[PDB]
Amino acid sequence: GSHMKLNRVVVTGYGVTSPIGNTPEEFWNSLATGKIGIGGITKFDHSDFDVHNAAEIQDFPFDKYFVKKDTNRFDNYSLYALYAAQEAVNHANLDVEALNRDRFGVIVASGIGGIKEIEDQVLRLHEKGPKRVKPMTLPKALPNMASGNVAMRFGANGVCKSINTACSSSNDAIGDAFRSIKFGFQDVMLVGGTEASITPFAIAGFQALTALSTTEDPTRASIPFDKDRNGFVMGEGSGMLVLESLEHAEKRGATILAEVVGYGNTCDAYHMTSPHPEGQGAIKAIKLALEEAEISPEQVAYVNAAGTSTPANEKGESGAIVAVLGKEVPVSSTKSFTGHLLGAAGAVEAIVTIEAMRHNFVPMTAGTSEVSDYIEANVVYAQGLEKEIPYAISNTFGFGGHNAVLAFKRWE
Amino acid sequence: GSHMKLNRVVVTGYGVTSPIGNTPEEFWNSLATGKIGIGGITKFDHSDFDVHNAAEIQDFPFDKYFVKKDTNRFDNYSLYALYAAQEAVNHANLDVEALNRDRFGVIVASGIGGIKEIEDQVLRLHEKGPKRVKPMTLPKALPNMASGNVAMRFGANGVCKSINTACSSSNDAIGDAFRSIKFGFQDVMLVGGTEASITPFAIAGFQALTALSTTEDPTRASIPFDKDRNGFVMGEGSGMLVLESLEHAEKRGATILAEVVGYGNTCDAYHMTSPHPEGQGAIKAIKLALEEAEISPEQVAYVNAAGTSTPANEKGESGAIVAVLGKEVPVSSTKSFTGHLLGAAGAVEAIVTIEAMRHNFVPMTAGTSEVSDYIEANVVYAQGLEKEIPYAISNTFGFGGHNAVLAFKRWE
Ligand SMILES: [Mg+2]
Ligand SMILES: [Mg+2]
Ligand SMILES: [Mg+2]
Ligand SMILES: [Mg+2]
Repeated sequence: GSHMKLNRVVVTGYGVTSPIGNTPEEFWNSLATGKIGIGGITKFDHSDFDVHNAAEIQDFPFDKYFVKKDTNRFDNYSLYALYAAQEAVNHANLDVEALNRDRFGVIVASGIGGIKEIEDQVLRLHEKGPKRVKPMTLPKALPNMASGNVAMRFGANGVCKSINTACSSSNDAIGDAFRSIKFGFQDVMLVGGTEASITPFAIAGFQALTALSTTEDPTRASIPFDKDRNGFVMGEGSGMLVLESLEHAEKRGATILAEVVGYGNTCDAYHMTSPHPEGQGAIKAIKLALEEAEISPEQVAYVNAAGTSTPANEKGESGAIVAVLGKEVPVSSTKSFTGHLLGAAGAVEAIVTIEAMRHNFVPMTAGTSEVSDYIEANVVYAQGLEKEIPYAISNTFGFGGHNAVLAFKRWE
Repeated sequence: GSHMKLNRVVVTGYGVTSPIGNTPEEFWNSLATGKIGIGGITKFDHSDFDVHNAAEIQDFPFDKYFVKKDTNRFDNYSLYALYAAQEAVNHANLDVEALNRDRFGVIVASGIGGIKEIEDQVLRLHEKGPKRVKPMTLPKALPNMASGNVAMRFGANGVCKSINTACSSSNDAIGDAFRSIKFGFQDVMLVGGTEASITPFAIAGFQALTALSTTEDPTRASIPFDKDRNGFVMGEGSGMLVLESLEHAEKRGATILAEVVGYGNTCDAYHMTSPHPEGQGAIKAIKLALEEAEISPEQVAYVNAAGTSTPANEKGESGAIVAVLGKEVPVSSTKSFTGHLLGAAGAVEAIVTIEAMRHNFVPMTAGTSEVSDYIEANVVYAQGLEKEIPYAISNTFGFGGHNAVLAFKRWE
C-alpha cells in the first residue's frame, strides 16, 4: 500500500560479557555495589606504553560454549558476541527452532573487529612472508564476521549485517534492528556489539591520539564529568539483546524486560575526532529519539551518558542534555565501571539502562568526585539514586561526528 | 500515528572512481567497448605472491579536489569516497547549501577501511615502538571515517553510518538509505562504498583463503561463470549515488536517472566463507527485493550478478537466479571489468545497472568464453546485448553468508 503499519518493539532477553561480569546478575551486581572493572593491563607487555590500565575480561567463561579449536575459527571479538548472544537467547527463552527463521535477524556492531588477528598476521606476513599468512585470517578479522557467526549459530536467515560508527556502533545497531521490527521486516532480532581491541596496536593507536587516560591509579583513570578526567579507558566485551515485536513476544508469552521506543541518529559534520563543543548534533539526536518515542523531555527519568571521561566529550554531552532535558534529570556514565567498549558501548549501556528501569535504580558514576565547574547536568556519583525510571535514554558519540540516542520505555 | 506513509526513492546523480574510469562517461565507455581494467599489480612488490593481477586506479584525479596535505588526513579508501561523492553531487546538481541538512544523510559502506594505514602503522609500532604510531592512524584507518568525512565535507547532519557485510556492504548501504528516505526519515542521501585494499596484507589474506585468481593472463584472470574461473580479482575504488525522495527531486526539478524500488537482505547462516551451493538464501533475497518492488519475475529485464569469478559463487548464484527469474533473463557480471571492489562492489554495480537502463544496453561479461556445463543462466558474454531494461536487479554475496539484492526501476 501507500502505507506501512507500525509495530512496538520489546526486549525479551539479553546477554553480556564484560570487565564487571559475565551474567546479568553479576553485571548488575557490580554496578549497584560500585565495583569497577578497571585494572592493570595484563593482555600484553605495556611496560613501554603511556597507558597502564584497561578494563579486561579475565574470567571469560570459555568452556561453557566453546572448545579450544574454536580459536582457529574466531577472534575474541567474535567469541564475546557469540557468548553474549547465546546468554541473551537463553535468557529470552527464545527457542530458535520455534522461530520463523526468515523474520529472525542478527546485527552485531563493532568498531574494529579482530584487530588482534590483523596485527599478528601482518607481522607474520612481514617476518616469514606472504606464504605465511594464516588462511583463516580474514574470516577471523573482518568486522562483519561476528554478524555472520551469530547468525550461523542460531539459524537466523533474516537481516544480517554489522554497522560501524565507532563508539556509536551498537547504539546504531539496536536502532536499525528497532526500525526493522517496527516497520515489520523482521519479528525477532539478535542485536548488540562486541569489541576486543585491548591489543598493543589498538592502544598505541588511541594513545597516539592522546585519547587514552594516562592516570596510573585504576580508580581515578575513568572519571566521567570529573574535573580531573584526562581520557578514556579501553574496555573489552560484548552485549547482546533480543528484540521482538510486541505481537511476537505476547504470542509466545515471553517475559518483556523493557521496550525500545525511539532512535535518533545525526552527524556533527564538524570535528573529525571530537563532538561539537556545544553538542549541536547531539541535541537533535536526542530530540529525534524523543520525537519518535512520542514523549517529552519531562518524562525522561534517566540518561546513561556516553561519558567517555574526556574533556571534550563531557563538555558537549552535558550541554546537549541540559539543553533538551534539563538540569534535573539524573545523568550517569557507566563507562566509569566497564571502561569504553567502543563498538560494544551502546549495547552494554542499553542493558544498564534497561536493568536500571527494572530495579528503579540509577547507577552511579564511579570514581567521579569533583564535577567540572561548567557541567550543569545532574550527574550522579558518590553513590546511586533510587528512582522510578519509566523512560530513559542512552547516548553514544563516536569519532567521525556520529551521534546516536536510544529511548526506552519501562514495561507496563 | 499507527502508520507511516511511504515515499518513492529516486537516483539523481552518481560519481565513481574505478580501474575502468573516473567519470560516468569514461566508466560507461569502458563497459560498452569491452575495455577491462585488470593488469599487473603496481601498488607493491608482488614478486613473492601467488597473485600478480589486480584492478587498480592508476590515474586517480587527485588534484581535482585534493591537496597533498590531505594524505595525512585520509587513507585512499576515504579519498576515493570523497571524490566519488563530490562527482555524484556535481552530477546531481545537488546544491547542499539549498538543503534541509537535517534530512541530508550519508552512508558509506566499506569492508576493511584503511587497511593500508593499519598495516603500515602496525610495522612502525613493532619497528620503532609505541611512541612511533602516528596520531592520525585511527582517524585514517577506522572503517567508519569515510562516512564522517563525506558528511563533514557536505554538511550532511542527517543519518550518518557505515555498514559492513563484506562484498555486500555497499548494496546494504544503498538499501538502508533506500529504506531511510522511503519511511521518510531523510530526504537526500549520499550513499555508496569505497575500498582501497590492494595492499600486501589484503592480498596475502585472500590469497591464503585461496580466493584470489592465480591466472597470470590479466584477460583470463576474472572470468565470471566461465568454466576456467579460479578465483576473484581484487579491484579498488568507490561509487557514490545521490538518492532523494521523488517529492524532493521534483520540488527542485532534479533530473531523475533511475529509481530504487526493492531491497532484499538475508543470511545463508551456513558456510562461513561461501554462499550455499544451492543459493538457498540468495533466492529469498531476490524474492524479497521483488516483493518490495511489487513486480514479478517476468518484469526483470537484467541481472547484474555478483559474479566473483569463483567456482562456488557462480554455481549458487546462477542457481538462485534461474530458480526465481528463469533462464531467459540476461545475466552479466561486470566484475570481469572492474575486478571485485568488495565493500565498493554494490555501489559500482548499481551504477552499471542504472546506466544499463538509461542506455537500453546490457553490458557483457568480459573474458568469459566457455560457461560451465551446470550454469543454466542466460549469461551475456562475447559482446553486449541491446535491450529495453525497465527493471533490473544487482546482487552481492559477502563472506559470512550475507546476501543483498537491489531492485531498480527505469525512470518514466
Ligand atoms: Mg580520565
Ligand atoms: Mg550511553
Ligand atoms: Mg578466475
Ligand atoms: Mg551485482
